[PDB]
Amino acid sequence: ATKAVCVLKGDGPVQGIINFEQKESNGPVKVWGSIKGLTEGLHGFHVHEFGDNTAGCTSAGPHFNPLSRKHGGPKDEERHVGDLGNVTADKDAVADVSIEDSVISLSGDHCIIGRTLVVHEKADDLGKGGNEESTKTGNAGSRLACGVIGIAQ
Amino acid sequence: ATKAVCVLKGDGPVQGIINFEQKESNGPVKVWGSIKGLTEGLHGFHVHEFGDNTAGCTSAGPHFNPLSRKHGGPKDEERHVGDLGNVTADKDAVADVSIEDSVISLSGDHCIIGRTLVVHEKADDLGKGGNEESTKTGNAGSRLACGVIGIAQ
Repeated sequence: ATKAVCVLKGDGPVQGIINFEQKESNGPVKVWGSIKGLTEGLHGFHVHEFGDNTAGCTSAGPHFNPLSRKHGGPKDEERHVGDLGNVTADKDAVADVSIEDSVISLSGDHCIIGRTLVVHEKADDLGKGGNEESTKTGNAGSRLACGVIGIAQ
Repeated sequence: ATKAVCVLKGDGPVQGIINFEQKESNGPVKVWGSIKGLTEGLHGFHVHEFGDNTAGCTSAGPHFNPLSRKHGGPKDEERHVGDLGNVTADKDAVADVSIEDSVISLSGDHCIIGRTLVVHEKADDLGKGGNEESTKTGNAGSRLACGVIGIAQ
């Protein structure tokens, strides 16, 4: 019955709080929060490898992928453990997040504690942008805000 | 051969970067970094329970103590897993940290990843302070800066 949390922060107006809960071992992780300061639309929403924030979101590393799969979307079999796809900002720059992934984990093989959550500038083509990059980051662009995923009460 | 890192930040001028390395499982954790913005002198230096930073350093919780023991110094048998004692700011407000604890861990029973590192306003009486509070928090005072301990490369 583990829970985690993450405070997203960046140079920009982008900022938010995201919550993680995984009622059962191995079970799904419910992900929910709110983010403001985003352009209206879709933004790449990924768990990168390191909880390193010494050089800002830059130092977070690549998508978190214990598995050396290519990029992809949440529902894709070939995907990074950390591709949570995209989040949607309404007309008031507010993305209201409610996700439920079964690849990520708050414990065990794909534990994401101590790692960084990043919301990207533009959307994640899920690997359908027709160029090498689309198969790497799904062409997400600059990292607007991040935060180390820490253990909540 | 696991490594971790933490970026300390607070409302004040206090800020810094702290590094964790634990070459062997169960082995000691080498702790080192620099902190600036501190009054010259000694400051309480503790790992608190939660990587929750939603309400700033406030939301970090109590000293991290899986043990349910009494507060104390790093060199005590009776101490919290997270009492790293104190750090020392020179005449230029710079504390240069080099510690080596064997109670904390980057893996296993006393894992501290996903948790918050806090440097306090005043010093940690080490329990030798004369009042119950001394033996709850070594009377450290307001929390000047913190950061969730994340996984480094």
